[PDB]
Order: sequence, then structure tokens, then C-alpha cells
Amino acid sequence: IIGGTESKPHSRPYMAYLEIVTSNGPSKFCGGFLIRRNFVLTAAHCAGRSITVTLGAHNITEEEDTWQKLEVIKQFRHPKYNTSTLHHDIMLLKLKEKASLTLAVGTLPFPSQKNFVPPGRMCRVAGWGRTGVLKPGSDTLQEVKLRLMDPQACSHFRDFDHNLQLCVGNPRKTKSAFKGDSGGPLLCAGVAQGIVSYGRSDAKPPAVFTRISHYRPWINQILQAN
Ligand SMILES: COCCn1c(C(=O)O)c(Cc2cccc3ccccc23)c2ccccc21
Ligand SMILES: [Zn+2]
Repeated sequence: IIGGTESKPHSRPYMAYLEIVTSNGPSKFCGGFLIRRNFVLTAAHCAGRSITVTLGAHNITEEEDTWQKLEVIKQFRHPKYNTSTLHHDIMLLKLKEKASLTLAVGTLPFPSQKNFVPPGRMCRVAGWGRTGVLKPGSDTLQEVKLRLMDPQACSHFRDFDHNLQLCVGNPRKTKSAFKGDSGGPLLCAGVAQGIVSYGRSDAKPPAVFTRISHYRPWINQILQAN
């Protein structure tokens, strides 16, 4: 998160810190969010050979009783996820066991309504991602309030599509999700509407988020079947 504030500890109890293993490089990290006691939603580009989820974290360097380190038993990457266009950048993670509900750990279920969110409003995104182009990932959960932009603001992302994705962050500000915030939720009035997907290497906003409303059928399909 660039240009944000430190989250009040445990104030976003659905946040998941993902450590992603690949066969041919060191660990990579993403965010995500707990939508059922045994399911975390995140970005498809966060897939790997195996994933661990840490729930209940604030400072991810300091173990505490709120932590739940949970094994992922299966990754459900969107079947149409495209590494060229980056369309359909969404994935569900099934946890081996259901998480414990605590003050620090809880689900964020979707409301019944899946209305298309138009441009104009402010939403908030949280993550442990980098705090600048040349800055490592934050030890502490950070968050930032960003403007939903009209889709034309994201035209320079030539594979952006307004139906599929939200355009997030006023270009006049530095405030932005960034690398390592991948897979984290964008909440608009307390409701998850986006998932951090991608942006510019130089961190100039806006960035592109998966538009959750579009994937609500797929999400439901996976959850009901598993
Ligand atoms: C998990 O990393 C694999 C490589 N990778 C990364 C990454 O962090 O390098 C991202 C995320 C990303 C990259 C560039 C700029 C961004 C600005 C805002 C938010 C996210 C951004 C990403 C997206 C799709 C596919 C592969 C990707
Ligand atoms: Zn704590």
C-alpha cells in the first residue's frame, strides 16, 4: 500500500496473508480475504505449487496468539484466467480445516445483492504490500482510501475491461494498492467489490482490480460444490 495508514490492529479480521511456494524461486506473498471459515478469496496470479494462509495478523513479523497458520488443500484458479490479458484474475483457496472465529479472525460473506458498482465513490483497500517502488513489503497491515475512477482512466491498460474490472485510484495522488497487495479486497461501504490485480511497475495510479460482481456466479459455484 502506497500513501496509506497503518490499520488498527485486527480491525479487518477477514484479511489473509498468503505465502506462496514455487518450485524454482523463493516464497512470494499476496493478500486475500476469508469469505467462509474454510475459503479465502484472492487473485489467480497468486497461485503456486502450495500456499499457506496466516489469519489474525497485524505485524506479520511478530507471532501472536491471534495468528492462525492454515494449510491450503486445494487452489481453485478461475478456469479462464489469462496470463496475457490478465482477465479473470480470481482464485479461491480451500483451507484444510475451518478457521477458528475470534475477535481477530472472522469471515466477510458477500451480501445477497451483486449490483454493478459504477465510478465515483471512495473505497478502501488493505495489504502488507510494498509501500513504494523501491520499498519492501510492510511488516504491518496498511490501508488506503481510493477513488473509483471512470473506465477511461484505465484505458492505457490495453487489456482493461470495464465489465470485468474496476479502475481504482485518482492519478493526481500517489495513493495506491501495489505489489504484494495482490489478492486483497477493495471494500466499498464495508462490502468487498474488488480484488487487487495489477497496475504500473512505477506505481502511478490508477490500478486494476477484479470486479467481484462479475464473478459472483463462479464464486457461488465453487463454494456450493466444495
Ligand atoms: C505474485 O507476483 C507475480 C508477478 N506479478 C505481480 C507482482 O507483484 O510482481 C503482480 C502485481 C502487480 C504488478 C505490477 C504492478 C502492480 C500495481 C498494483 C498492484 C499490483 C501490481 C501481478 C499481476 C498479474 C500477474 C503477475 C503479477
Ligand atoms: Zn494482536
